[PDB]
Amino acid sequence: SMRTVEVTLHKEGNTFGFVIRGGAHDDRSRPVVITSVRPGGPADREGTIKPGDRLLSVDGIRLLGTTHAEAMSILKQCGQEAALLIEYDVSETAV
Repeated sequence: SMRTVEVTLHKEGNTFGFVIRGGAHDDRSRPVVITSVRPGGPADREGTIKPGDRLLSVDGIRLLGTTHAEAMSILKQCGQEAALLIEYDVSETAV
């Protein structure tokens, strides 16, 4: 079911290795969604994020109401180790 997952990534060359679309606008505004993951990059190597995942927050900064440019700047300016909260249909089982 739709659940939020925390992914910690370590930037390289000040990049996470993924592409985002979306963001807020005076006219109501679309969620921030990951559109591509770069092979060999930090996101690829951590392995969780996939195209179509929603990006909810970056270090506890919620990307509700942030413009595309603000979301990009948030991603650019956060520490090398960053906690990203994403949302997708998660399969989870106690074993």
